[PDB]
This record gives sequence, structure tokens and C-alpha cells, in this order.
Amino acid sequence: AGLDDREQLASVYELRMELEGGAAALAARRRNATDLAAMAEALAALEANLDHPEQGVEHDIAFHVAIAAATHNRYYQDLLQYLNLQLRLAVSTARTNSRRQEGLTAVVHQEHVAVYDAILAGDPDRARLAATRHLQQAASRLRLDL
Amino acid sequence: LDDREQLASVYELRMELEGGAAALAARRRNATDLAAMAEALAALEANLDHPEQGVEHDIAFHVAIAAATHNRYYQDLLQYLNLQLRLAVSTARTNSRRQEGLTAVVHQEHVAVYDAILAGDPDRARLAATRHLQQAASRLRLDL
Ligand SMILES: O=C(O)CC[C@H](O)C(=O)O
Ligand SMILES: O=C(O)CC[C@H](O)C(=O)O
Ligand SMILES: [Cl-]
Ligand SMILES: [Cl-]
Ligand SMILES: [Zn+2]
Ligand SMILES: [Zn+2]
Repeated sequence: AGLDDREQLASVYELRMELEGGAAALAARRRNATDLAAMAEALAALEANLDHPEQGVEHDIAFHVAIAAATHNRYYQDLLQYLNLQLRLAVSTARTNSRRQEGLTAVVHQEHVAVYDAILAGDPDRARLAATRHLQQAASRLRLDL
Repeated sequence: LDDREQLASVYELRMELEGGAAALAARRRNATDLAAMAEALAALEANLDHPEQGVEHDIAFHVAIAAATHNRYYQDLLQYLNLQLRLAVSTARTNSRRQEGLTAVVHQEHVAVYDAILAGDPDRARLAATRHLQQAASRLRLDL
């Protein structure tokens, strides 16, 4: 049936909330200094992209992919790769929408930072919470009604 | 034997994928989903006597829960990981036949997931599904 429709979009964030919540938990328990570099590298790129958010798309996906790689679980990275088009459709639709309200992108940036600090700090439940919050808020900014 | 580390990563991933699916199914299941899960449980109940195709009926049970999410990406990922599922399930079920009343204990773990989903209790569903994988990982002496 093809996969750009809004039911699709709600399904993507629905799946992300589980998959990326779990991945953040494992990452907080298993991340090495290389993983943290990969996450901070993506954040720094996003910080420079706050003014113009269509280049932010790849850096946004890249931040979440690094979180998946920080699980040290071979299967998690593959699932995110297998879903890369769905990730893009969700991340792209959202970053367009949030450039509409002033400063909203700076606010979304801190949703990412919150996931990074929790994973740095070693706290799995804090990491899972922050990751499910970036997504819940992203879906709610899009009125998806999960 | 030397594949403990890879079975643990499968069970690790299943725990997040299937916990989330079971909670989703508890919210969205319909009467067709219930029948599909219940028929699978009945097939697994019969396989206590004859072990043939028990792996397929176990997997068909977890696949049915994924269908009951009514989110197409849960089914795709489980189909995508079918080979990993088969290797874990078949490893676990042969190991479980080795101890006398073990496979009946496992059958109750499956039932408990269906019961939570039938009740429409997503937190209960999520815990039932992950307890099943945890205990299955314990039975295999893996260390998440
Ligand atoms: O919601 C936004 O403004 C950006 C999208 C978010 O970063 C995501 O990963 O889906
Ligand atoms: O642990 C067992 O004996 C059964 C394994 C379980 O059904 C599974 O889904 O992996
Ligand atoms: Cl950002
Ligand atoms: Cl069973
Ligand atoms: Zn994001
Ligand atoms: Zn099972």
C-alpha cells in the first residue's frame, strides 16, 4: 500500500517509542567513549543547524542511530537501518513542522541533549524516559494522537 | 554452546520489541486477533505430547501478537528477524524438553501474555511478554 500516509507516520513514532526507549536504556549501560563521541558529534552538527532545519534531518537521524549503535547489540543497528526511509519521513515531516513556531527548534534540541546527558550519566531509566519524551512530544507537535 | 553471546542479543532485542508489541496488542486487539492467538496456544498445547513443529507454533504465537498491534512495522521487523527467532526458539525448546515438567511451565508463560492482552492491560501485557523472554534466557543460562 505504500508508506507516506499519516497512519504510517503515527505507526513510525509508535514503534520508535519502544525501540528507541529500549535502545537508550541499553546505551546508558553499555556506551564507550567512541559511542559518546558519535552522539556529541551529531549534537554539535544539530546545534549549528538550528537556524536552517532541512540539513538537520540527517544529523537528527544520525544522533538516534548512534544511540542504537551504543547498545553494542548487532541487531538494533540493523533494525534502524532497515527502517531508514521511515525514520527520514518522520524526522523530515517533524523538523519542517517545528520551524513554524519561534524557538521550537532550540527546544527540540534540548530534548536530544536530555537523552545524551542521561546516557552519559549512566542512568538507564532516565535515558529511556528522555528518549520516549522526544518522540511523544514530536508526535504531539504533529497532532498524531498515539 | 559457544553461541551464548548471540542468543543473548536476540533475547535482548526481543525483550524490547515484544514487550512493546504486547502492550500495543492489549490496546488494539480485535476478536480475530484473539482467535489467532488462541488457536496458536491450542497448537502449542498439543505439542506437549508431540514435539514436531513446536518451534513454528511458538513463533506463530509471537507473530500473532505482533499482528495484533495493527502497526505494520511490528510485523515487518519480526518477519525481518525470523531467522534469529527460529534459532532462539528452537534452541530454547529442545533445551526445555530435557527437564521433565519444564515445557508446561513455558506454556503458562505464553498463556499469561494472552491473558493480559485479552484483559486490555498494556503494562501487564508488557511485563508478561518480557518475563517470558527473561525466564527463557535464564533457562538457557544467558546473562542479560
Ligand atoms: O520533532 C521535531 O521537531 C524533530 C523530530 C525528532 O527529532 C525525531 O527524531 O523525530
Ligand atoms: O524457553 C523455552 O523453552 C521456549 C522459548 C520461548 O517460547 C521463546 O519464544 O523463545
Ligand atoms: Cl536538534
Ligand atoms: Cl508453549
Ligand atoms: Zn530526534
Ligand atoms: Zn515463546
